[PDB]
Amino acid sequence: HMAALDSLSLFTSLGLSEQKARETLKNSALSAQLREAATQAQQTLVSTIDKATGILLYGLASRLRDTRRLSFLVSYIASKKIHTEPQLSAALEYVRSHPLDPIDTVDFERECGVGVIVTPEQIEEAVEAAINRHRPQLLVERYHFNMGLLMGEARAVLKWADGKMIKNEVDMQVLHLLGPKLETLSLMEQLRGEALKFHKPGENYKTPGYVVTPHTMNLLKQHLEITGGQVRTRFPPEPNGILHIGHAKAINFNFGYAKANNGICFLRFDDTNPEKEEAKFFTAICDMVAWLGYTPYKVTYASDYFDQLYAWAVELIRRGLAYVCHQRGETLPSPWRDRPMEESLLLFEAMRKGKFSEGEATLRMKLVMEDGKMDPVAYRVKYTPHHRTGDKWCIYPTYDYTHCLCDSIEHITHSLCTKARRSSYFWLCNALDVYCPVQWEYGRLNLHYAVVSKRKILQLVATGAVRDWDDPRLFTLTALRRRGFPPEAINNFCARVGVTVAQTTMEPHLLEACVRDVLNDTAPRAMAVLESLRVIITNFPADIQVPNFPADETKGFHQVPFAPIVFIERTDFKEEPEPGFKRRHTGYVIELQHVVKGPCVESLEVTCRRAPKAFIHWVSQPLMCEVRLYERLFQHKNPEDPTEVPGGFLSDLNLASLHVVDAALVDCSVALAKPFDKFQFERLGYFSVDPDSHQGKLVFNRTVTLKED
Repeated sequence: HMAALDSLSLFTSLGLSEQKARETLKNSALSAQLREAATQAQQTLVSTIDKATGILLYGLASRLRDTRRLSFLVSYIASKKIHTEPQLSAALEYVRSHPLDPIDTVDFERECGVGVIVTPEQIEEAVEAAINRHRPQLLVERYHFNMGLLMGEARAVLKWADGKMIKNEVDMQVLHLLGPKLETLSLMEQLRGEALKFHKPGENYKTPGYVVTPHTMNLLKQHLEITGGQVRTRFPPEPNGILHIGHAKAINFNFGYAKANNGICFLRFDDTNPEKEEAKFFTAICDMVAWLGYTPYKVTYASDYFDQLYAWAVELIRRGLAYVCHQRGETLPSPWRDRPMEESLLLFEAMRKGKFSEGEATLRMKLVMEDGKMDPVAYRVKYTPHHRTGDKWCIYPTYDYTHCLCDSIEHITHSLCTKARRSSYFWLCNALDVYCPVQWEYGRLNLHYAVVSKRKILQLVATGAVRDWDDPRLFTLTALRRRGFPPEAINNFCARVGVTVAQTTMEPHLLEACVRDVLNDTAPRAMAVLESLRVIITNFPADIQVPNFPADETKGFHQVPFAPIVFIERTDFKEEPEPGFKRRHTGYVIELQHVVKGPCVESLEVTCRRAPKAFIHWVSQPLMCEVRLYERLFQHKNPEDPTEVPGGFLSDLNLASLHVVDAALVDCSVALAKPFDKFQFERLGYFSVDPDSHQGKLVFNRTVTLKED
């Protein structure tokens, strides 16, 4: 096939510049082995040879002096067992070193790092390391610093990593530090930029609605100097907000899109409005971010940008596109929108110097919107002290104004939100000739039987309907963690639906379907029961082996008490042995050799057995501990917002609520357990160490059953 080419044609098809191919075909001997090397390779390779694989054969051909060994080494570069330059340079040694004719495969493979895989984190941290080690010098010489050292020290740690991959990590991490030089399926295949038809960075000008102004090209030029063409996303919650399961699509999209595309995601707190701080929720937001597996590249506040927003707001006024208004709240046309410009500067200053009462004056943009709204407000006057900038500001930018220009300041590439007013986004940035991000709207998400407004929720916790806001029948993220859901479950959940055109409301049992698939492989098994009666064998002989989990005993086994006086549930031989029942899950069938009674069924007696009625759960020498039982909080497992028109979202409080099993009987393995540990309690359900457990007192939470009707 390929062995049929003119060499100049053959060489270029292996990935050599035409320049270096003219070079090479002057070399009769090199050129000879390169054709022979490629011939062999092709015969193994089948699908025409990749260029990258070609540069490997070219090195091989041009350095192998042994040449008894060519047919050998080529086999290792056809199957891409050798596929990096230091691997190739490794084998080039091993073969120069051993002229021994028969070469050990395993000695060879191991000393070239064949099965050896190197990870982006591993390189990231190697470079990180080198940077820190030089940070002072780096900061001062800026781009004059010899970047060679970094790749050196980086290479020093990672013997078998791609040289280009290391450069690109260096190049990136340096630009972060220096700044600019001024001279279903799986989720991160689902979130590949290519699999969404989202623009490559810098190429905003290919998206629907994007306005190309006369600066847009020089603006995108500057943009790429700042960002190295990297994807940048942001996730912008309220510092006092309360994340629910909706926000899981938000988190997974924004951090995950960045992850799947080698990018970064800023946790940008929206603190434009001045409030007193409640650290309860604030830490719980960073926590929940963490909990689902994501780490913000940087954590930032909108208040960080107040100076910048104000400067830009002043430009708006000068540019005739914004004015100071004296209309109040609650759309009537404003008497002031054509007031002279110098009149607006004067008044915006006065606003800033705190000369107007809250709402006596406002800055608005001079504009009518796609949906008819006139002159949206940019700045409001607020005198409540602000948690970060203190009392420095008494005027504040509005949410719409802000997170559009914050995106621009942070040089966001993909600005992802929930449906909208996108031509009004674009308007602002083009108004100031600043860089202009691309906005994509994805579909909202709200589950049935779920009410999540922080006000509506702090209503329940302030009646006793729920214990606190991590109460396991709330669908807040912090509650589902407490309830017992594992992170991966929620992530895999969005990996079942999670596209843009959703606006899909969803039934709760559909998620717990995922929680089972995850706990059935991760949660270990122990025996216990709630309404537990005491029973005795006839007379056995005076510690059994309960495995890790049934479907594979390849983990371990926990010892569990084997002696007289074991316990079991109700829902058993209840004297009147009606139709539909059965006889243990370990030991014997325990011949029921004697029955008892009460005034009730006070207790029972049995007999041993060995070597078939059924198998139930049991606990010999058990531990005493609480187990909380939860039921779907609302009567209507559909919206409690009056689509049903119950005329009250608080009437729908379904008096089912929580059934407390007090200290009941449980196994021995569940003793070293710390909070947020998950278990399958044989033949009951899935339970999780509640945060209030400790060695002294143990408490558990019922996550979900093992099927439905």
